[PDB]
Amino acid sequence: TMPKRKFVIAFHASVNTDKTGKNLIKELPDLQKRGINTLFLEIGYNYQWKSDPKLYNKYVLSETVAREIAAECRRLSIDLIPEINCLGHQSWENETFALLKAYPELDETPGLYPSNKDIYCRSLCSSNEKVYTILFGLIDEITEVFSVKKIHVGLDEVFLIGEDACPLCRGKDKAELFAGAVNRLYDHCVKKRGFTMYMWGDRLIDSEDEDSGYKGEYESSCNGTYPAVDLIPKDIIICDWHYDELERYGSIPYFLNKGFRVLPTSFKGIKAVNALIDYSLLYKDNPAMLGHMYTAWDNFTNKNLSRYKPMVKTIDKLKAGN
Ligand code: NA
Ligand code: NA
Ligand SMILES: [Zn+2]
Ligand SMILES: [Zn+2]
Repeated sequence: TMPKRKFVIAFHASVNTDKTGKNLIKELPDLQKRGINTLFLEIGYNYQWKSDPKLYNKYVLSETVAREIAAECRRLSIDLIPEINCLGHQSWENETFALLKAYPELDETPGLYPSNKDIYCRSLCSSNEKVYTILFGLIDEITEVFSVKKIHVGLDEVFLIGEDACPLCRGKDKAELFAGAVNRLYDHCVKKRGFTMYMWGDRLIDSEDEDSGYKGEYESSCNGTYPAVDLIPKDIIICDWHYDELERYGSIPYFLNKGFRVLPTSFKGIKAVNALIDYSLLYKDNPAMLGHMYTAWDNFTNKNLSRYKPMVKTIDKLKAGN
């Protein structure tokens, strides 16, 4: 009653240095043997950029190691997708990342939140043309370094958008601002470059919807971007994170019924990971439910990723297919 198919069986890992890149390379054969066929590689700004040399840092991932990662993924038939957050997560704790350190004027809230106090993290201004000039150059560079035609543009961790402090965005509708950013990125990545574009679904969900929302452990933040879900192209692939153990994960049919392809993503805990996989397999006959993406909760080095117990104990459910 439906053609047999092979799921996306993905692992998310971050690389920010040559060392963490080499650690990952050592684990790739064992990941493939487990059944992983896809790697989402979070780079952010942690690459030795040539396109905008002001963002270069001598301690982050090199070109040489980056190309090695890509060559090992090609050899093993692992589909490699680099991830750069193109609007959110522009800082962490009291550290501001390379783009806003070099260009403070591209911040959505210039002059506010010293040391990022009272906010989770900073956002770029979604109306500033220079933001897109820089970002398109980084997307072009990182896809060429990894020799790929896929890109994950992030877009979670956007907590500041349409802020009173912003002279371009103040007063403006938050859903239109966010859809505008997505559509600018789509026009470059998909229309011009021909890539497949992925993003996180966080900002597309009504956090106050009892079925699809109430995800985070805190009712904090604003919930004004979600109507953008109806304003963006439906060939963008939505990675949909969960961390709880539930019998139903309502954001999955939410996105499927809005016409998107969805990649449910888990985190910590065998029981929670298994619960999300089992729920998603209720949709196994829907080709838009692409598979699963694992994340290794407390792993900052990439050592031993192929032995991550929630993956080891559940991946055979996905190797079985639909
Ligand atoms: Na990184
Ligand atoms: Na390459
Ligand atoms: Zn963040
Ligand atoms: Zn702005």
